[PDB]
Amino acid sequence: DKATIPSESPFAAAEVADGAIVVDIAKMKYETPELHVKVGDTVTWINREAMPHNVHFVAGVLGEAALKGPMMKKEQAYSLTFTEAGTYDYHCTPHGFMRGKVVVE
Ligand SMILES: [Cu+2]
Ligand code: NA
Ligand code: NA
Repeated sequence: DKATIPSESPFAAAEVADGAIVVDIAKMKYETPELHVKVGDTVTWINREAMPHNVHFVAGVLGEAALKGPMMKKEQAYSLTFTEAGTYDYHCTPHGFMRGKVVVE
């Protein structure tokens, strides 16, 4: 696999340390749609609105299987640690027009 999952379930935004790497989700967009990190970094999505969203990497991207994150309600967070260099696309399962990508170097 190319990523591990710190928490299978969504968790409180407030637990995210200031300075952590964060992709915000507001107004039906991933607010940082092309994110550059380094191998080993933890990326955290935080949902800033009431419409639930997730991040969804299709089969083959982060591993054999799809990685379909849990739906996040308002002020909930979800994280993935990227363990291998490359570029990984993802979208929001119910909102397929919402697309982003992580570039791991
Ligand atoms: Cu969504
Ligand atoms: Na995947
Ligand atoms: Na997580």
